Amino acid sequence: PQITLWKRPLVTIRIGGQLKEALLDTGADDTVLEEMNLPGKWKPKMIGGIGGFIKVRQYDQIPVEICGHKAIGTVLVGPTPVNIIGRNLLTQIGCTLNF
Amino acid sequence: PQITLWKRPLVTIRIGGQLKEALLDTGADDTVLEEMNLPGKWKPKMIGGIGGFIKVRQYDQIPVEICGHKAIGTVLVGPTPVNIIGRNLLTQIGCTLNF
Repeated sequence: PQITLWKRPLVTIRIGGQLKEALLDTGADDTVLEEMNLPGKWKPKMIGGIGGFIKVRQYDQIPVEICGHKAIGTVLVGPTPVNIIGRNLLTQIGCTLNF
Repeated sequence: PQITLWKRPLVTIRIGGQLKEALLDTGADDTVLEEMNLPGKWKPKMIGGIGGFIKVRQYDQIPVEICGHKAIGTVLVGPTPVNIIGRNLLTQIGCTLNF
């Protein structure tokens, strides 16, 4: 798709049987999803932004379906209001910024 | 141009006759830049991110050049990890996400 930025670029993602709304975010290095219980082992990691750092859990090789595209990678889970798909997955589905 | 996301999408902007680098962030609604003295009256503003709430200085109708495309709009100045160009000025320059 071509997505315009008049409004926040919310997209449908699917992780497991979970269907979810997610922000496609070029400004984020990592993908951080709201609190969910994924399988596998997890490292704690600190990530930051406007305001500070929050502690999240890091899970690897988690498959996420972004608009008909399968991406699999590191997903961080922690107390974010909004699901964030960052550059680690966006490169996987071929996403690009153009102007 | 078409910008790929293997690397952070860092760009050179020109604001107040000064060249700065800035992240193109589809995840942000607003443009917020490191502490700098711009001319204008400014209103105190409060915003929030992955970490939370903060105080910024808001400036209206600031001209910004982003890779030689010019935009004119609001710029918030405050303690951000990295200068970011948000959707308020990425729409002005006709930026899109594509995959």
